[PDB]
Amino acid sequence: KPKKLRFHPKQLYFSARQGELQKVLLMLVDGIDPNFKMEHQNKRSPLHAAAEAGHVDICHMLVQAGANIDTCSEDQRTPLMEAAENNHLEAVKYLIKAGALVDPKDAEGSTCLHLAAKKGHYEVVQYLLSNGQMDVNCQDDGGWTPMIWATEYKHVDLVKLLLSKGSDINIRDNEENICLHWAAFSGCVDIAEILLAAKCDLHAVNIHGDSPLHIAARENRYDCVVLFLSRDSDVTLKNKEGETPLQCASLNSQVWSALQMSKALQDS
Repeated sequence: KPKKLRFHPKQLYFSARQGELQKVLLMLVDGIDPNFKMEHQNKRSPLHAAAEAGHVDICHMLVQAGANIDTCSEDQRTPLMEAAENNHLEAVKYLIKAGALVDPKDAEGSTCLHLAAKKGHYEVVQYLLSNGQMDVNCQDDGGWTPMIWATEYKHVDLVKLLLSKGSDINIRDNEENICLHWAAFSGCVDIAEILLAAKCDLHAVNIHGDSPLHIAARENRYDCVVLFLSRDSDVTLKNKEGETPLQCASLNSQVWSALQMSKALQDS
């Protein structure tokens, strides 16, 4: 039973993280369980660290040793999600081609597609939609789609990629917002333009009665406000509290100056 060269269980996780291929090889040969879970470190397996860092050589060695490709951390994350969120395409490709499940959702109901969309990783999203049977309109616990996340973080070519692969411009979230309300929130005039060309309703309202113009004025997104005014968005429409988009704007601001002008000019 006594071994001259002894390893600590935690050493396999950190060596997978650092991409020390020869150290992982030696530990796996010494019969260290590749399916170990880090107790005081969000119950993650070394396959999570190897995937998070993008080490395809290490990832493969762990799977060949017998690691579970679909292991979950405390926050119900899979290594496929860790590689997708940290933009490691060849690790994403390795895990999908090994048999990693694309379908799992984390604690927030996010899939690897949501997590790569959120961060603007075009390359990963492109692979997940092409060499994957992944739902373009999957919704998380807020009822948000990968497009909504991509829109909010202003990832224009990513929104365009999802649009071209069947993303529905009319999906409603749990607060009754469509993607256009999030383009108005983020202040993305490029995305807001693309959605309007796709003949999106400029007067769609959420659970608060807010039109994209209410949201753009509140978030002080002048460029969006101007786009919506040029598309003849209603300056009079009152939300649920009874406020017009002008009543949502910041006092003595560029948005305020434009909205107070539009109101006086439409009067007659």
